[PDB]
Amino acid sequence: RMKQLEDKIEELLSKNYHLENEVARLKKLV
Amino acid sequence: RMKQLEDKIEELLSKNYHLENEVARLKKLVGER
Repeated sequence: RMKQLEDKIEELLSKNYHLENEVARLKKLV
Repeated sequence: RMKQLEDKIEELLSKNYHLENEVARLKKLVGER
């Protein structure tokens, strides 16, 4: 379960980075 | 250690939702989706 939590942290971190990229992409449009 | 990992998930998930909310607002402004 330790490994599952670790994988989810890595997964969420990647998702957050994507969303941060998206914010930047969307800002640039503006 | 479980507690630490779980706290990290709850932290990142909250950050995720705040970013999603912002992306949603910006998409509307620029008239994306």
